[PDB]
Amino acid sequence: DKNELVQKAKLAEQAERYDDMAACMKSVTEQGAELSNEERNLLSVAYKNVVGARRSAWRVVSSIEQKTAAAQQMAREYREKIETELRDICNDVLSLLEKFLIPNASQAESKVFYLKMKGDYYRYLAEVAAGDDKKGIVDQSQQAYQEAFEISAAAMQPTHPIRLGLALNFSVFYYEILNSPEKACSLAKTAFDEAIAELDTLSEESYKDSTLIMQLLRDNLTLWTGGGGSRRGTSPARMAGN
Amino acid sequence: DKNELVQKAKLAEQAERYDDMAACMKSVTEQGAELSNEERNLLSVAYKNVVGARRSAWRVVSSIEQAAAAQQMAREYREKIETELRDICNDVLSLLEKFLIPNASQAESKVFYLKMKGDYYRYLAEVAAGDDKKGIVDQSQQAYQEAFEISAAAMQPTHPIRLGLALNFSVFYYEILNSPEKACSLAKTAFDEAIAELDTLSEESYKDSTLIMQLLRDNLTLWTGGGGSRRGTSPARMAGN
Repeated sequence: DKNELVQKAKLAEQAERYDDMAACMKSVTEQGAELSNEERNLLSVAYKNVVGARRSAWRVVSSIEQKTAAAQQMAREYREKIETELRDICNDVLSLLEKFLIPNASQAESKVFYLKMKGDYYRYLAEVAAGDDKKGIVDQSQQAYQEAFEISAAAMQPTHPIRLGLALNFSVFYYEILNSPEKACSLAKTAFDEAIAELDTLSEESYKDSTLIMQLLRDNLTLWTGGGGSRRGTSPARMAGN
Repeated sequence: DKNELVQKAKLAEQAERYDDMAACMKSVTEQGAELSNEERNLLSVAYKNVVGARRSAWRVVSSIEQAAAAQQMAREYREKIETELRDICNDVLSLLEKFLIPNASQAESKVFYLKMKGDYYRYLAEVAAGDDKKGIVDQSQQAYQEAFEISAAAMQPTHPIRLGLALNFSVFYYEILNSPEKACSLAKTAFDEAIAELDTLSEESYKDSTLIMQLLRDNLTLWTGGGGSRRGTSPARMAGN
């Protein structure tokens, strides 16, 4: 039952049992009905955490590998184990998006959300890919983001958390996947300035959500222009509402 | 190979892959050789994190658990978490009974493992409710008492293991036995006996000891003075690398 799986997913989120949360939301998605905003946020949070554990572990192990021979081999083989899990996680999400979520999305908002998610999961694949395979992955990420960006540019107000979150993540893709920092800065700054210029369209209910992401844009711009900071930000999993 | 497993465990720790770390250290223990201090720390860290994820989730789900369908889902989720928690504790306790306690050739390692036995039965006592609770609590207390007597006879009051034992035994009295006076007494004595010999320590020994002495002091403050925060129990890595 759908309502039950959603309730179990919420409970799992509170317990920080993100594998359980992801299993619940994958089952919900596979029933083939369109997700509510709340259910999208549950799916997004679940997979962000499940993939994030591997992304974190990957950066640590990759760094250790580079720091150093038999030690270097162990670090390599452990990295590869983590990579296999990471690819499997990304493939699950991408399949859900291709098979169910994107083709059945009856609203532009949800379609943008999912096209952005497709860009994100291909981008996480691009973080670890090499050789002929990487080119294909990078092109998939870019195509998904570009389609999301065009739909959002005509459907959504500049203050819309999804539009902001997409701008943030697409900017990061330019910066670190394409190694295009000027383009990354231009995209982020444009999105920030358009939101400022159309603050009249930012509902009171959306203020907290939208301004959080405006802050992430600013902080990435501070980092990228030499004003300091920690690791660049990407979008929260829960961009708008509950 | 033991050296390889240990190197994999250290890598896992860096990655925060605690299931991997615990699998490595379980395999090491099962080869039947005594652990080094470093290996004990790896074992202890691995299982602290593996069980800890369940202890936190259990407290959240229990709290939420205070409509029929909703109540049942919460209960059944709690029970699933409890089953994982018991399975984790049973693995640890089995390793302790089969390999670590009977092979421990020094007082420090013997106390470390008897404390760990007390700890994992204590984690069982946090969730147990029925005929088996009495059994579980008695096992925790007996393991702690034996650790306490050995460490009182054989180890210096500044020893991070002796201090960590005092901390955890104090918490056992406070929250498992509902004996705050005794919990207080135990912690305060351990703190005071360590204060008297702090001048004797190296810089690195001072750091380790004072970290646990701070946890003792914080629990004493919390318990006598009041406060909302969660009491401290011992770090998994008490002394050294």
